[PDB]
Amino acid sequence: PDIMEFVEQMGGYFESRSLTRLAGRLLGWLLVCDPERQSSEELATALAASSGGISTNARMLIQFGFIERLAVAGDRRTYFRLRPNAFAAGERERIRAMAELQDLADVGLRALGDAPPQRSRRLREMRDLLAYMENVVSDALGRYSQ
Amino acid sequence: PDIMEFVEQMGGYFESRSLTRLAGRLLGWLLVCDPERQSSEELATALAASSGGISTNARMLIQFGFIERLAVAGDRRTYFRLRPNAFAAGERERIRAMAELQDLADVGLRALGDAPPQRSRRLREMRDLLAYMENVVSDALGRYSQR
Amino acid sequence: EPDIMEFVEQMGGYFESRSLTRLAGRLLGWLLVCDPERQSSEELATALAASSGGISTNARMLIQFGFIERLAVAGDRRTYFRLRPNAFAAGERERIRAMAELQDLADVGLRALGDAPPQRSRRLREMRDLLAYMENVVSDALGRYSQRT
Amino acid sequence: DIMEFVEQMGGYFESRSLTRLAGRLLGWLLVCDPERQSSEELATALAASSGGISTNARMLIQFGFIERLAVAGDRRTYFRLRPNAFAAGERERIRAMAELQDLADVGLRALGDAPPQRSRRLREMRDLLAYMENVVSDALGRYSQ
Ligand SMILES: CCCCCCCCCCCCCCCCCC(=O)OC(CO)CO
Ligand SMILES: CCCCCCCCCCCCCCCCCC(=O)OC(CO)CO
Repeated sequence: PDIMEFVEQMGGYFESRSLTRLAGRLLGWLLVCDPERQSSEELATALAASSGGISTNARMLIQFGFIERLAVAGDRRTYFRLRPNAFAAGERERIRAMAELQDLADVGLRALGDAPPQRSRRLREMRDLLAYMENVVSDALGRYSQ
Repeated sequence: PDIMEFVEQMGGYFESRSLTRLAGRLLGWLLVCDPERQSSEELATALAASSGGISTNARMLIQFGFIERLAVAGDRRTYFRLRPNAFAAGERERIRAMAELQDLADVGLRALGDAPPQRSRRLREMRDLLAYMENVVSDALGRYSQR
Repeated sequence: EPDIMEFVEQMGGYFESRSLTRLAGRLLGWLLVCDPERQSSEELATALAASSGGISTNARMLIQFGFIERLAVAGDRRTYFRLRPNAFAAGERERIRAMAELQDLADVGLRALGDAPPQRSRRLREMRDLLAYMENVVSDALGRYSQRT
Repeated sequence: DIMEFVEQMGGYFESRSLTRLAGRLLGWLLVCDPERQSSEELATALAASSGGISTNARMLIQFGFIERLAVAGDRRTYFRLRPNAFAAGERERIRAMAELQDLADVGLRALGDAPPQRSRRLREMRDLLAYMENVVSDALGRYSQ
């Protein structure tokens, strides 16, 4: 109903950014479903998706910091749940991603080591902005949790 | 050769994150190329890419805020170039993306309006964090641009 | 009392009067009042007496402006469009970007006039300064709006 | 490199679904010397047609950026960027928003019989436009001071 329209739009949000529709719909579903935890089979049914589709997109959302795998006592099935404060956890992963990109800027700067310094301006700006934003976000998340 | 390695690593960075390899390579190239502006054909031939591949991924990088389409005087070719302060521009786009997600959180909250408040906790957390971070990042970019 | 097609027509006129396409205005108007909110490409072409090409190109424009979104369903291979949540706020966010891009262009112009008398660059400086100020104003305002009004 | 900035302004316009010529014309009037330019001077500068200059100048006047003027002892039509042109452009945007908000009101009346949920989009539109009109008007007043 209105719920599946929300899930649909989460799919579009992802799709419009070159990410998978299914990952978006999965994130969406995990934001509104009841109970919060969902088995692999429940997700496949809910989303009209293959088990392979569920597995690969769940893996991606775990990588990005939004959801987690969990086990339920007495049950052998695989479960997933949106993490507590999931979008904060997402931002923590983005800090790590920014540091990774910083390291790549170094690679580029070394590669341009022989070239005029002006040519390296773009990479220096990238590295400097990333270093700045990592601190901004880390500090901000610290305060938020308080 | 060392430049090419950087470009490939940028491809890998994008690809590890469910984005296209070519978008990453294209961003990498626009970070290091000389001159900074590059024609569609220059990009395709530098990156071993089709025209369709260049067009699709250039458009994505424009969406993401990193590069711009460029018109060149007396020249009919399409050009692209890294935006000024490109990663700041990318962060501005992130603020906009966060605002879009916050709008969606509100849609979700309305959809759950008849359900117990507990069921909406996840969406409230999402909404609140996004609103907070949008403001934090906007303020920070303002302070930074004054450097 | 007005009806929906009078509104749609007037939205078309609003767009055309500003050198935008009439069909883009009518399409935006339709997506503001249609039920259901989501519409297929075919449904839009039918309702507006338009070609599939017209719907496609004008839908693309409204997406770029930030007002509408493309949707798709795995089982379905029709293209759907829908007005975005908080569409005009989203539109205003795109305007913030547009002003930033114009500010960057003003910088290009200022550099090109580097060897001219500074009086000649007054117009560009005014452009740059107004845009910087309005970007901040609008950004702050949309942040505050999201809280609610 | 002046023609480079001009060409780039043409691009900005064409990207937002306006004419390349209107963008080039605005660009030219931002950097030209003297600030005032005759119709023929504009056509020559931009390698443009007189009809193109006329049409696009009218649009830039409508948008608030430039003005048509007369020069004593001269028969020619002249144009010039307005003082604080982008503030003037913003003033015109406020007026455009008010017009658009009036249309939202038409839409709301047209849906008066329907369930109120169906009018949510139009209510959001109206609310945002009003809010922004107030914000921008306030901001422009403060800026001029
Ligand atoms: C090993 C580390 C793992 C970390 C977790 C994997 C990634 C988490 C999500 C990544 C999002 C993908 C962004 C793609 C564009 C890169 C832009 C960028 O990051 O910086 C710009 C952001 O706006 C600065 O301007
Ligand atoms: C008769 C009353 C006269 C008033 C003066 C008329 C002059 C109109 C100039 C301004 C409007 C330009 C056209 C835009 C129509 C869509 C709104 C917009 O541009 O797009 C969104 C894009 O993201 C921003 O919200």
